[PDB]
Amino acid sequence: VLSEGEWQLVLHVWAKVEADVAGHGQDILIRLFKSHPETLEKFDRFKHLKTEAEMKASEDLKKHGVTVLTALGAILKKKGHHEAELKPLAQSHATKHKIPIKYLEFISEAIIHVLHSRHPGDFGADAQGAMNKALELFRKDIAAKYKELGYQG
Ligand code: HEM
Repeated sequence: VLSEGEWQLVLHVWAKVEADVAGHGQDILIRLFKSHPETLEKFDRFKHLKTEAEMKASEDLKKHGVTVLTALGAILKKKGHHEAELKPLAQSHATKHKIPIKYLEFISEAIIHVLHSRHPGDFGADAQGAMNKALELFRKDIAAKYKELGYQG
């Protein structure tokens, strides 16, 4: 359970993201695909992209980055009271998209790295630890839903 002070750190940096949701979503997905190429393979939509320049030039990738970060922002702003938002995401990522929990750890790492690059003055160690906790909570709660459905592994 995050404290109120931890949530403030999380949402203070997240407010900086929402000034350029699409740029962040590109940096995060590109980092994810470059660092963990098995993740790109999960997107039939993106698996034709073979270079970082091709990734940066894809408008469809940029659109999807906004979809992802809009859904994560709505979850973070619930401060843990996010059951309604996770149900559907867990269900589609477990049963339709077939995304292992481990790849949610990978995209969490990408999110933290991009927030540190773009917002260092609002993403010192205290905020980095709080955002790590918030993403852990996200993963823990998605993982319990995966387990229910037979996908925790
Ligand atoms: C912060 C973590 C994530 C969030 C908030 C998120 C959110 C979403 C949302 C809102 C959608 C569209 C609605 C739906 O299908 O449920 C979607 C689609 C999808 N996601 Fe995620 N996602 C996350 C992580 C991942 C990861 C790590 C992968 C793959 C490694 C992935 C793979 C997919 C795929 C394959 C689709 C369908 C894309 C398409 O072909 O249109 N997601 N995601």
